Amino acid sequence: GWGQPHGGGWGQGGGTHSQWNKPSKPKTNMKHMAGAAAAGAVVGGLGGYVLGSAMSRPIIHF
Amino acid sequence: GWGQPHGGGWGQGGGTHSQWNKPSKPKTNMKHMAGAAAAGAVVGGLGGYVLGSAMSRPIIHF
Amino acid sequence: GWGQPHGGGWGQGGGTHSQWNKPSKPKTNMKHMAGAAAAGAVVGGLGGYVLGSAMSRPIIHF
Amino acid sequence: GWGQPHGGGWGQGGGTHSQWNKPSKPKTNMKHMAGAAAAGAVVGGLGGYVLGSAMSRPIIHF
Amino acid sequence: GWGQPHGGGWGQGGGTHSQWNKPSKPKTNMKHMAGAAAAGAVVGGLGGYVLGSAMSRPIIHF
Amino acid sequence: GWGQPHGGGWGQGGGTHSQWNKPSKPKTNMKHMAGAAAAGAVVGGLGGYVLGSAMSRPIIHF
Amino acid sequence: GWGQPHGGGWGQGGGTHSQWNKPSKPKTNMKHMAGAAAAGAVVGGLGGYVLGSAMSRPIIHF
Amino acid sequence: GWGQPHGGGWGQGGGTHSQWNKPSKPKTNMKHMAGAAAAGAVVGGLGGYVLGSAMSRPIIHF
Amino acid sequence: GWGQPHGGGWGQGGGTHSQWNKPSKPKTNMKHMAGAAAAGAVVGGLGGYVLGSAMSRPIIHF
Amino acid sequence: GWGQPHGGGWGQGGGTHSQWNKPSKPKTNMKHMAGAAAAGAVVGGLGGYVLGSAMSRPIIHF
Repeated sequence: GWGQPHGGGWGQGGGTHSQWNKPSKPKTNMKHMAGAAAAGAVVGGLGGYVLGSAMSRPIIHF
Repeated sequence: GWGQPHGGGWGQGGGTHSQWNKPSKPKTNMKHMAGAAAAGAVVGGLGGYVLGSAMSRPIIHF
Repeated sequence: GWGQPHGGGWGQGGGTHSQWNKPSKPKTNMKHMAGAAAAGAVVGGLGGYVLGSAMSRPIIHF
Repeated sequence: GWGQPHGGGWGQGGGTHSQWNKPSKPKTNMKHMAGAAAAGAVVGGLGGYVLGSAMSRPIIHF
Repeated sequence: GWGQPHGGGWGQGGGTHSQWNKPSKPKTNMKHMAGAAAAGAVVGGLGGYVLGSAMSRPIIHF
Repeated sequence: GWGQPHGGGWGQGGGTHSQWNKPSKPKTNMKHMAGAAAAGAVVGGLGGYVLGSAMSRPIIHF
Repeated sequence: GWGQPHGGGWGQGGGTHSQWNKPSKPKTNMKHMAGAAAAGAVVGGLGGYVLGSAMSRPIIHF
Repeated sequence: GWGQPHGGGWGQGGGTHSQWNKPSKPKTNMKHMAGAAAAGAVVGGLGGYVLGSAMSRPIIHF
Repeated sequence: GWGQPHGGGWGQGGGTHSQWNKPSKPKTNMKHMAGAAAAGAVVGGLGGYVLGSAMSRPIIHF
Repeated sequence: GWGQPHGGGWGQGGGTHSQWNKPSKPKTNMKHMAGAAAAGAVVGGLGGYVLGSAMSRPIIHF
């Protein structure tokens, strides 16, 4: 048996938090993958207080 | 048996939070994928207090 | 047996939260995918206090 | 057995929350997909206090 | 049996936190992958208070 | 017995609050007075978020 | 017994608060007074977030 | 017994707070006074986040 | 017994706080006074985060 | 018994705090006084983070 409980309220409760994000020409070319890929939290841009949870049992056959 | 309980209220309860996000020419070209891909939270733009959770058991056959 | 309960009210109850989001020419061209793809919360634009949860058991055959 | 109960009232009850979202020429063209894709919350524009939940058990055959 | 419970409230409750992120022309070309790849939290852009957790048992056959 | 248990946090919780005060030539005079005098909060200038409490049982014998 | 148990953390919690004060020639005269006088919080200037308390049992026997 | 247990941490928690004070020729006079006088917090200037407490049982015998 | 148990750590916790004070010719005269006088916190200048307390039981026998 | 147990570490915890003071010709006079006088914190200058306490039981026999 699996399981992943998460506890109570989070979040900013204090001072100052500033985030600037100015990339110029980011490129990400991907091709020809084969298998599965799990991930809890993927942040390719700008994130703050992002919680993610993933569960997977995939069966892939060729 | 699976399961992922999440607890009570999150969210800002404090000071200041500012987010600027100005990319110029981000490019992301992907092609020729094969298998499954789970994810809890995908944030490609701008996010704040983002909660995500995924559960999946896929079967893919060719 | 699966399950993913979520608890009570979240949301801003504090100070100041500002989000600017000005991409110039973001391009995302994807082609030739094959398999399933789960996701809890996908945010490609601007989000705040976004909760999402997905559940899937798909069977794909070729 | 499945099930994803959500609890009571959420929402802003505090200070200030401002969101500007001005992309210039975003392009997202996709083609040649094959299989299923679930998602709890998809926000491609501007969102705030968005709750989504999806359950799917599709069978796709070719 | 697996399992990964998490702690209670987290988040800024103190002083000042500033993050600038201005890459010039980051490129990431990946191709011809073979197998599974799990990850807890992938941050390719800008992140702050990002919590991720993934559990996966995939079976891939050729 | 007695007691005035003030409680709770208070203060500005968002919004705009402007206070102006330009009296020309205010005056006040009290020549002969005698006896007790107790006040909770007395404001002669601007004020603002002001809390005050007083508790007095004097004995005066002429 | 007696007692005024103030409590809680207070103060500005976000927003704008502007206070202006330009009295020209304010005056205040008191010539002959006699007896007790108790006050909780007295402000003749700006003030702002002000808290004050007082407890007094004088005995005077002119 | 007596006692005024002030408690809690207080102060500015984000936002803007501007205080101005430009009186030209304020005046004040008190010629003949006699008796007790107790105050919690007296502000003749700007003030700001000010806390004060006073406890007094004088016995005056003319 | 007596006692005023102040507690907690306090002070500025983020934000902007500007205080200005330009009185031109303030004055204050007191000629003849007699008797006790107790104060918690007296501010004749700027002030700022100011805390004060006072306990007194004088016995005066003109 | 007595006792005023101040506690906790305090001070500026992030943010901006500017204090200005340019009074032109302030004045103050006291000619004839007699009796007790107790104060917690008295400021005539800028002040700032100031804490003060006082305890006094004088006996004056004219």
